[PDB]
Amino acid sequence: SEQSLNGRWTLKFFPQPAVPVMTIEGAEAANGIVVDAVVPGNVEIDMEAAGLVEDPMVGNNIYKLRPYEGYQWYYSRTFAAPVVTEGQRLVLHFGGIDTFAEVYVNGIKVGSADNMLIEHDYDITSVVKEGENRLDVIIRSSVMEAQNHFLGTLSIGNFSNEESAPVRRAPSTYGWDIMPRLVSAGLWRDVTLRVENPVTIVDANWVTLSVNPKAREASESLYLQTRLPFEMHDKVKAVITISRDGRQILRKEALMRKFANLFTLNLSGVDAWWPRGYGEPALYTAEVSLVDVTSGKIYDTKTSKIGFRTVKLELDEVNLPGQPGQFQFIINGEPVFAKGTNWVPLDALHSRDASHVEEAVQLMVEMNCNIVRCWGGNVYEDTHFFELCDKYGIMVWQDFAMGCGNYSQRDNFAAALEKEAISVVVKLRNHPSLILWSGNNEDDQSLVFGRLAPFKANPNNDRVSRQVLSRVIYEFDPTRPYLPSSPYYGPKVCEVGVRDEVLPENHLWGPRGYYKDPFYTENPSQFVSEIGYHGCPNRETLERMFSPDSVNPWQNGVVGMWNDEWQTKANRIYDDKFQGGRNDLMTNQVRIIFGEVPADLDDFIFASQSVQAEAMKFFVELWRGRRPYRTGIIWWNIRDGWPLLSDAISDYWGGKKQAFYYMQNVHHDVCCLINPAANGYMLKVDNNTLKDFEGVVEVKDVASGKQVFKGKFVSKANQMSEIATLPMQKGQGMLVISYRIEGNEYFNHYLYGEPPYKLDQYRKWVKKCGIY
Amino acid sequence: SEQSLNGRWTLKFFPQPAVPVMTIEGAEAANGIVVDAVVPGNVEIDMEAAGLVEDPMVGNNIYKLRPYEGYQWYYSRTFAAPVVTEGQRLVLHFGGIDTFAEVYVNGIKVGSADNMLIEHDYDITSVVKEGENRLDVIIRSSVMEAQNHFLGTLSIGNFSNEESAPVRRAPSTYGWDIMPRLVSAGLWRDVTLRVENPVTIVDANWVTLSVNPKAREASESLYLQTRLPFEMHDKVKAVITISRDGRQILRKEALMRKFANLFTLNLSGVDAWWPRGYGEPALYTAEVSLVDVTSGKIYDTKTSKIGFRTVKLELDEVNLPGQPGQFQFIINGEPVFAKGTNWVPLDALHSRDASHVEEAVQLMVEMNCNIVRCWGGNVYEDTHFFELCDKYGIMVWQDFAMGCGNYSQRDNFAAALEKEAISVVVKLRNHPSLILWSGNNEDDQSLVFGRLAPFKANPNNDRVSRQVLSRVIYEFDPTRPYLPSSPYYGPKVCEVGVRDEVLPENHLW
Repeated sequence: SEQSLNGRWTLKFFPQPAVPVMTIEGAEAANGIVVDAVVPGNVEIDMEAAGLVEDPMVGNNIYKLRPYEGYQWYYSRTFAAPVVTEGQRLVLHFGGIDTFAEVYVNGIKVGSADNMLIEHDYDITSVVKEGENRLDVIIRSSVMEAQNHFLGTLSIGNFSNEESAPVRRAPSTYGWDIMPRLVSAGLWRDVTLRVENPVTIVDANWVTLSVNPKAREASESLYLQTRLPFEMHDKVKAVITISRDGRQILRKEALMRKFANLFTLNLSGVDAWWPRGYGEPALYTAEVSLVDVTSGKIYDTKTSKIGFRTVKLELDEVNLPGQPGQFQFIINGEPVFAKGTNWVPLDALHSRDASHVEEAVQLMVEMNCNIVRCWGGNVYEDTHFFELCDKYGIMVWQDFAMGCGNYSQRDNFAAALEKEAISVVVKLRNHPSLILWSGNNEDDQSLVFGRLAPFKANPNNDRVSRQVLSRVIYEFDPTRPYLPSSPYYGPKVCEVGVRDEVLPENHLWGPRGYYKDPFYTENPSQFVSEIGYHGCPNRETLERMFSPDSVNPWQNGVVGMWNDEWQTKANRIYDDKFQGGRNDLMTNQVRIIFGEVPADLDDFIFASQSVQAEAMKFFVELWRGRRPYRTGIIWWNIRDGWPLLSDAISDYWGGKKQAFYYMQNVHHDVCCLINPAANGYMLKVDNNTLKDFEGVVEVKDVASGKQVFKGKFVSKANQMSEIATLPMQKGQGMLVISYRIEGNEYFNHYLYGEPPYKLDQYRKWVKKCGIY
Repeated sequence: SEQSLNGRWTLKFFPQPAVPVMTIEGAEAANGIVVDAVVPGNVEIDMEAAGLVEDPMVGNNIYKLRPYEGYQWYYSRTFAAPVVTEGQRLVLHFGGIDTFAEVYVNGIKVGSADNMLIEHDYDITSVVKEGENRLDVIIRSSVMEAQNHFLGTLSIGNFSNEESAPVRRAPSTYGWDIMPRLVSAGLWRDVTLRVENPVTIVDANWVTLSVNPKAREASESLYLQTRLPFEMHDKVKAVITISRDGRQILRKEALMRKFANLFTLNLSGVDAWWPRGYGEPALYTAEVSLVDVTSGKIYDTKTSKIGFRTVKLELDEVNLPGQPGQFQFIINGEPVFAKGTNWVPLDALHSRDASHVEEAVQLMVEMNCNIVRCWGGNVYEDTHFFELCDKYGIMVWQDFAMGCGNYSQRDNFAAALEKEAISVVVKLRNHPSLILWSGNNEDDQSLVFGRLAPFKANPNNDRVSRQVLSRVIYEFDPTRPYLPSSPYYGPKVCEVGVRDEVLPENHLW
């Protein structure tokens, strides 16, 4: 049925001439180097395996891949065609081509590719031959393709590279603060051969109309579209089976009289799908088969795991004085508080993304996040990531691949984007974890705040984010809410002016200074979808990613002066030399908190990690603590996609920073947290479950050992409760909160006082706490 | 670098058959009269110089040009191709073709023209040959081209001629109260040959973000787009120089790492640009060059005179009793009173417009006008007109070349109009005198007041004025206000009814 073309290919690369090569004769006549290639894979990996490129993850070797951005790649292989009977179709499927390519089978052009993100399918039934057949893909330079378009004023000067605007690729591949500039090329996803019967299932869409969690009942609809010859009309029946493990719940057989039908299923004894903490992620195996009525032949079969859930978004785009707006997620008729992480690319070389999926999903399970926001600068994740999210009950907020920039309003861009959006929506609409579609990341912020700020442009007139994607979602997925842009500058916002006070949801970056500044504590946004603080990686990562002489951050021993490699790893997209920049954020924060920047490397690492951990823990507690007004916090990020110095709490090679352990003790389902008050500190308990729990909480000072508070608490379901108010303690110190719920003991801590602190005293307090 | 094809051409004209001639063999086989022609020029001027047409400016001689509106015009010339090295491009540029034509170089078609108001550029690098080369342009009748379209009820009965609606020409050429009916045809603007290096500047947009007149400071942005071979990446630097007279004010050098960049310039000792009476029209010479880092070769250079000014329009759509509206121009943060004249075509034979520009602009200097409104029935003026307005501090209010009628809502017209609008906006966006873009002239007035008045049509549903044109300005020129129609019948006006009392701005005839 399916034959995989993955394995060993032949790769020939040559510099791209003035007129790009688009034929097999031109590719064969060009002068280039021939090396063995592995599919799926990137050309950089294949070049490294041939001893032509040094490891780009060490030092300044990333800048030595610049000359290869103007090369042309020619992949070739010989395959044996499967035996195809009369009426069957042979389909060549490429999971991903990067980016512009012309596919040729037996010397005949079967199609062309111009989108990196979506899948490509070609019908090669007529062109195949008996015996060996030859497949050849000629890839052009993506950087030089951007010069074929005229760019408007909106598309120049944004954070996203100008080369990214006219083409459809991942914006982060061109360079970002969090990711290196690795344009790359190649067949980064699987290539397979498929044989389809004349009767086949083009699409099956499972839609949950209603779910009654208490009665264990749900109503499901199946929209099935098939390819059906007329001679097979009324002679084919559709068998629909829903089962849990091996036990069967519902079986329905219906004769197929039309190519497209809608089947209504009323189920009983079915449990609803819940995110983490609010319930169990119940998944049921839904299978639809096309079976002949006379004989028993099965023409086609499609199987997937589905969950019964309803998602609604309460949106009021303006917080006016006295008129609070709203941004809250309603799952199964119950409001939920979202605590989770932004998901940035798992690797600069995207062909290695599939191997890192399980480890990163396990990281999010360990942190106990109930939501992930797929960043707009990343490619669309494959099916395995969404299957894991379904299994572990983590809701997914998906961004279309546009971010930090404005795009063309002309027809050619819209046609390409509509095709890509239709493909993605049909691909990813059956996963219960996916709850929201978002138009872009920070595109409205770029226009309102940026180089065109004084001209007061209106983001609501954007065609791309408000006419194309909205229409696609309206036609192909009406069951999910759609958000035009991540910082939503709606029509009502523009009437009263754009500012942080009128945004129910906003990204809080701004001045990355004392975490306890009024910019963060007094921000009125009910939902924050991007917030983070810089932190220095562990010593092992530093030694692995930096030359032996460059391990020490200081240049010539001068504190505060970064050497060339350290400056590169902050992320300089282009090889130019300057002092300061993004790296200065780490030293400024350390100086504000601990007074002085330590000269020793280990002490500097400890100080930076402690500052990041304290800032991140303080931010999550402030939002969870101030509920019911606050409705969610999606922080930045849980893992880095390249060895770099960044805001991630875990690095590329799995090393966990101190922020990971601190933030783990503030993501618990029932958490006792201390928040600042006008006089003293106030102890509170937050519940993100649907149940009631009771327990004993004790608070004592780490240094003196005096017990500040001790009592019993009762936590109501899905609410933040007030326990007691603690008297203000004198000077600087740590209070250790220890709570036992249902025979399990959990611990947390609070740092009281005012900066600057003493690093030795802070280390002593942390060691005496013993929780880290 | 540039070679001019202007001069003496050969013109053959013949009546257009039932099937219009579109090939060189058909044009040469037709029976016609051969006369010498001068480019730039109109066919009527060339015919007059041959003693075939009486002077149309005297008496009723204008009506004797009617039979020539159904003729076909074939212009021909032989040119010597410049020497072109490897990687260089040879570009054929026509400043204006009137109107529908098929251009053929050495017997090979290189393109087609269907817009009189915009420039046409063709790449003829491959088709040229050593020695003499032949250029031939075959022009078809503009009047008979209007019969290939089906007209809606909106496009019939308006003051503008029905033949003007489907095609893209100057509406006044078909007849107006102020202008004679003289359709004419020909190459009315310059024809030139350009040689471009592989590294060249496609566009340089100077934008003034802020200006502080008192501190003599301003912030300027340069959006540069270039053609850059990959082998030349990081080996080309952009040299930006801003100077007044010979004195240099700012010089910035930046390495070119991508084809499109945005450069931010913070200037001091720079004076703001003011209209007449409110100050001095200070102009500074802004030049950008692409220079190789290793050697000193200069691949390309663009030079222009720019002024530092900010323009805002305070607009309130409706004048209500007790709630007055607003229609005011704010220049450099100050409200200004605009007194000036509408600019109507300088000549019916548009190839003579360039000679009248200097004399006509001096009229507005003597009158001391501080604003000119370019009428919608006229062609778009050339660069020289706007340079004079910059020098003398006269603000320009430009109308898109549609007026006194309603146009098609279908896709074919929208695509043609969008192509024209982009070309015009990119051409004229760097002139400090240009302060406002207007959608049309009296198009809302024609629909509301006219043959379809009793049916109470809503002008706010017009596709051309409020969707196609506003989107082009939104993308290619966000620094200038846009007015959907010259008499603006906004959504608020239609709610309370369309009357002279509720219009903050109106035409009073």
